Amino acid sequence: WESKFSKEGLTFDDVLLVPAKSEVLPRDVDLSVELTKTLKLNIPVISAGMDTVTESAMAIAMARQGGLGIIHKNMSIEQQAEQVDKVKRSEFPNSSKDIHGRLIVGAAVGVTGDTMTRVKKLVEANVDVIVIDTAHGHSQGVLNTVTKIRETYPELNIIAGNVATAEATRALIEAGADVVKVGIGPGSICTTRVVAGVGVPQITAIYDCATEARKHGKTIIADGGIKFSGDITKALAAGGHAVMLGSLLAGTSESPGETEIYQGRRFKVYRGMGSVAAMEFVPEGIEGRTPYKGPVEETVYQLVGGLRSGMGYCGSKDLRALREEAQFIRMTGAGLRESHPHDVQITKESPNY
Amino acid sequence: WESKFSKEGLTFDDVLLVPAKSEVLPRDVDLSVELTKTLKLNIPVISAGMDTVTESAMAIAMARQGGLGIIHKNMSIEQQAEQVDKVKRSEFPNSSKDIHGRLIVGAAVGVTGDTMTRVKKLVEANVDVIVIDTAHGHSQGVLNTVTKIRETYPELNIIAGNVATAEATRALIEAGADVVKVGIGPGSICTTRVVAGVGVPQITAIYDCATEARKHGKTIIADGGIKFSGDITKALAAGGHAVMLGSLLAGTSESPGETEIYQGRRFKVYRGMGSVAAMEFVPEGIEGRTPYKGPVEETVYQLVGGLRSGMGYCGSKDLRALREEAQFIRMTGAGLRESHPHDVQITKESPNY
Amino acid sequence: WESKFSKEGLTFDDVLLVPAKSEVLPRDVDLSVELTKTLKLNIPVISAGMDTVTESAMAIAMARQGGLGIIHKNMSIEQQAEQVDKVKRSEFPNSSKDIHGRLIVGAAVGVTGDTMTRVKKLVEANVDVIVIDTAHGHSQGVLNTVTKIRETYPELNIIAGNVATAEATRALIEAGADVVKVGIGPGSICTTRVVAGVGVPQITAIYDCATEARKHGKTIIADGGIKFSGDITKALAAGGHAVMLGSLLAGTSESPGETEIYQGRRFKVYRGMGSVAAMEFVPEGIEGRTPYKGPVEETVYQLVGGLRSGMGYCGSKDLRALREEAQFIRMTGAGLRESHPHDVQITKESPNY
Amino acid sequence: WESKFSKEGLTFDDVLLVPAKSEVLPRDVDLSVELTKTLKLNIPVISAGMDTVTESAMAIAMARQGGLGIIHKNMSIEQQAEQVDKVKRSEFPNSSKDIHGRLIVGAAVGVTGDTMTRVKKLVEANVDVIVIDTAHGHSQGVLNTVTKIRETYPELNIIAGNVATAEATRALIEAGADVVKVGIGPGSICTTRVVAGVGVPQITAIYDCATEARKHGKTIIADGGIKFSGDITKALAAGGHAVMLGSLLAGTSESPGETEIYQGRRFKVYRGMGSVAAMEFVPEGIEGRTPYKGPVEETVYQLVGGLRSGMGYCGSKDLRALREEAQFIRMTGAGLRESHPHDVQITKESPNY
Repeated sequence: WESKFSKEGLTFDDVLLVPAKSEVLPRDVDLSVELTKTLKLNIPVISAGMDTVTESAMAIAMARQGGLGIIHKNMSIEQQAEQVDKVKRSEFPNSSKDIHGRLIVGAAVGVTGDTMTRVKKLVEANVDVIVIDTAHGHSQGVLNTVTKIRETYPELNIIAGNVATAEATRALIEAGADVVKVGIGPGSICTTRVVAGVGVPQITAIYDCATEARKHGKTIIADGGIKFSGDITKALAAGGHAVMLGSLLAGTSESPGETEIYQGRRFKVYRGMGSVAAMEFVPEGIEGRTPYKGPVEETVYQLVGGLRSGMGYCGSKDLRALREEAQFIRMTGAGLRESHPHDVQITKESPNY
Repeated sequence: WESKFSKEGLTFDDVLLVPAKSEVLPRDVDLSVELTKTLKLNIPVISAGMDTVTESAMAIAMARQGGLGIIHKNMSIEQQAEQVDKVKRSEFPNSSKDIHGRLIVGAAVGVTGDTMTRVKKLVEANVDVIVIDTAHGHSQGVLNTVTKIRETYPELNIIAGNVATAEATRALIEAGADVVKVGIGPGSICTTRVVAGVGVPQITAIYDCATEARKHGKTIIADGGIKFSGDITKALAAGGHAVMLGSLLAGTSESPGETEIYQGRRFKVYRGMGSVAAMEFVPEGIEGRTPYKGPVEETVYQLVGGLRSGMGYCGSKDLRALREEAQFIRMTGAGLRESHPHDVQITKESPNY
Repeated sequence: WESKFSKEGLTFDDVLLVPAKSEVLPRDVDLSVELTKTLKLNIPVISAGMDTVTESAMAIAMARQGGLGIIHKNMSIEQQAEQVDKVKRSEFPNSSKDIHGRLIVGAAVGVTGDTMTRVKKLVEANVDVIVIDTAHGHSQGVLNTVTKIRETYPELNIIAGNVATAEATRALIEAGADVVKVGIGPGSICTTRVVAGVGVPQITAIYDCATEARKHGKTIIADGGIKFSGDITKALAAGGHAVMLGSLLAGTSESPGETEIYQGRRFKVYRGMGSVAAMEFVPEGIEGRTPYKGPVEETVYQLVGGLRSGMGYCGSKDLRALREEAQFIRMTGAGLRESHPHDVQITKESPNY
Repeated sequence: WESKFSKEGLTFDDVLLVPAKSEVLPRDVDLSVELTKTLKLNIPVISAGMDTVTESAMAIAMARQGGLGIIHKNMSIEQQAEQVDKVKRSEFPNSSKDIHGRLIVGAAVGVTGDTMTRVKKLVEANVDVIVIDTAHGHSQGVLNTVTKIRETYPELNIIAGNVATAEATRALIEAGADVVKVGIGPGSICTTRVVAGVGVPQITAIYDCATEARKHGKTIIADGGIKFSGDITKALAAGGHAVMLGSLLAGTSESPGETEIYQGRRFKVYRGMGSVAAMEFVPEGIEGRTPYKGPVEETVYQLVGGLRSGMGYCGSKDLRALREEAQFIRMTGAGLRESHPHDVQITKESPNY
């Protein structure tokens, strides 16, 4: 009862990274990360397991750039296994590949009667990682599913989430998860925080969960709330090993969403998997759209470029240095307004702003 | 003189609930609450004693859903007794009923020369609870009226308010109140905070008053400031036993307000009982309108659904667990902006957002 | 060097007054205040010494209501003496009058070669109080003028300002001031804070200066930043004995400003005495207008009504109880947004909001 | 890992300067500053080394007013040497001049293969100061260039930057810099903070770097984020010896930018040297424009006037008193809203607001 209000949470717009001594240019920093010893990325960027972000074209484009795509689960078992199989069979100097030289891929599952059959067919399609993808990962049903998957497939890479506390992170890892996916409500189209009243500001969520994961030698995926390339530097410096992106990739050519025309501008639909449209209720997502942006490679190049620039300012030669050594400073809303362009009429913006 | 500035107050938008381990699904949590041992709700939701929110149709619809309606006092004694009598005589598996199987109902009274005659006629109409409904419950006139009612009717359920401090809560309970109604200025159409300069941010008000009420074994109604279903989770986790709603129910079919057409959209009027229109001055309310929303059952279903979702995230199997165990985290305005949808063009919203 | 950033300042919108036990109704509270033993108000409200707020009509209307008008100094010595003489000769149960039954009045002077001649003619016109009215009261020139006036006129009431610190308050009182006028930059049309970079948030300014003034048995006028009736409750609870108003009275019939028509609405001009227009530079005011509001009595009645309501909520039977006993609570921007009307379409406002 | 979030940063809009006892009128304060013993300004204002702010006309106008212009480096070595030579040969009672009675001037260089040849030609053109002008001054490449310049030219004035920490300030001074230029991301058209995630709110940056520079007997230039004359008082009171301005001077006659017409108003272009347009990428600037403002002397006169007014309020007889003695108070967003004009319709603004 007395402790009810002591905790304080920060998100991306509350903080800046403090520059430090640099000896490594942005172009020479190392962006590789091992989520597990058999799940290695050359850039710390994952496309979300959402029906408006990732099917095989997005998963192929992401692995060719050294990242990872998660095939969404809003499709039949047989359809999802075929999508994984198309990525595995695809035929890019930064490409992330398995021991057989095939592009890496992941696939989402839920906690339903079907889960173990879905996992079996995805493993037979040589998926590199399963994502146990739920609204509330800190739940007995989720812990039971992690355990049953880990028992059936002792070497299978498992990402489980979503969570936002040290205690939940601990519980998923004790059940057998390799990677904990962090974020409760920060998503661009998510309304969890408003309709349920629940969540943790994302920089605090990442930091608290990464602090726990490090005790177990496991890794974090920072899922949600990222709006700019600098938010990637921030998410990783807070402890994340890799980021997961939805809205920043939903407008790209390889995303599966419907196109919409409005005021002569092309958009693609972007919607929550908690929206009335995706689950088909008391919804925890809404439906929106984001401008058409062209090939995902051009968006990734700008996002990775901002990350490399941030690492050069922090003097981080690699992502371990960024996670372990980078320092934040807290800012007010006046700090935030100074950090964006201000007091000038803007005519032309940039790919990255 | 020195203590003048130390206290700090929080409201709904300052805080989020921290998720915890869940073993009970949203659909299986228990939403029942005893405001007194003879005043039991199956959902913790009360319609306000306002002439734009509650007469008998609203009171009937609320009790059929397991909640409670307070008949407003802007009508004759004989009119208010007839309204109570229509609810009692009304003829819904979650319905909240008295020992004779009749829907529960409440009725508001003020502190005037008439009060004891109004109370007598409402008791003869078998009202389940009286609400002593005043702007400043921490006043000698209010304490004297609580005492005279409690002396005349030793078993009558009494709600008294409004207050926002432990000391006021203590005083109303010492006079004989069963339930303390909390809120000074958070109402959608209230201007108390601006025209008088007075109030307490509502989450702090609820917490401080619930901390005192628990010492006396009494209950709190969180009255005002609720805009979304998640604010209900927050109000109850702060210590409230039940919420009281005005603006969220004023647009519903069963509300008594006038309809208004504007830009081809139907609204209903919503006004303070401190507005120049309702009292008929130096007013402490203004007049407004809110969109027509259809049957109150559909609004209650979405509000209760968000509460159940929040309880599943908090791992609360019932409202006692939510009040006693749920933890908050404080957020900045940047936290709040992350918690709402952001950085996407919204086309379609949801019943609950 | 190390102390440069420790101090924190609050203004009106940072705080609310905490309700307390009331035994005295708003209508029965006492609003009288002695600024000095020979300068007594029946309501704690002073019209500003500005060429868009106070000449004799405003000074007469204010004293008839129990307040005070300060005749501005943007006119000849002989003109200002005649204005004082018209108020003194004017011929209202709350009227504030001198020992000869004549309405009280004040008049502004600056620190120039002319000051002592201006003061002589105002005293010969039986002015009740001189206001030494400067941008920076904590200046050697101002202290020398206070001393020369106090030496020449041992019984003359002297208001001196403006200041915002305990040290400045101490210095003006040591020179011979009876009343210290507090406010550096909070004025509606003031730009001191932006063009000079200087100021103190007004609730902190009032509190710090009142804390010092009490040590000397002297009084404070809270000058500037008041937008609503509740800000008057706040200013006095922070330590002010009386408030000084500019923009809230500039639209009233008795103000001297020019009228302007815009979008079929009548306005009156309101401008700083630090604006290029009033001084005739590097200006510290701009020029604006405020809607025509009718007779000053109707505005004062609403402002005083909000003050009385706040005092009833605080349980303050008189202004000494409000200054000495009332407690504040700090709120965020979310607190402020809850305190105003919110989440309803407003059709009709009130005289006081 | 544990220290990641403790630091807090402030910028201009977070703070106000506390008025103090004044004996020196604004018109009589001393505005001179020695950046080095051979680099003396009569006003503490420097025009930025940007291709939309400073070539020879701006450098001449700034030195005639007692300030300094930095010739930008987006031009050939031979072009930049000619610009310096035009200022040196130019033929104003506050003019800042070298020992030979010639207007002072500076010139920017980068860290490239060409740098030492550029510096040689600028020194042969009798430049008064070199600015080693980089995005991240806390970098080995920058430290090596400072050392090579200082070794080749033992008496040459060197400004080096940009930085935002004590450690970076220390490193540049140990390499041989005389003056450290402070600012990482506060620029009107800068996007460093958003695309890289990095920076320090500018008042904190100035204070931390000035605290270190004082230990070495060196000076700070506060570069970026200044929007109003009062922000100059603030920057210098935080520890800066002089300010550097870009957007506030880009609209003036002497700036080199292109003119643009929009809605019958004349503008000049203002763009980052990190924008795609200026470097010719992953850009850290965007492109904008600012209204045409007339001769730079009229803008400087208003900026210097606001500084003098702030110094009179602080009781600072000279800039050393302002840097060493002036105190700040922290304000909320409500403080900031009170500090600007508010609650009045503005018709006419002022040159300085």
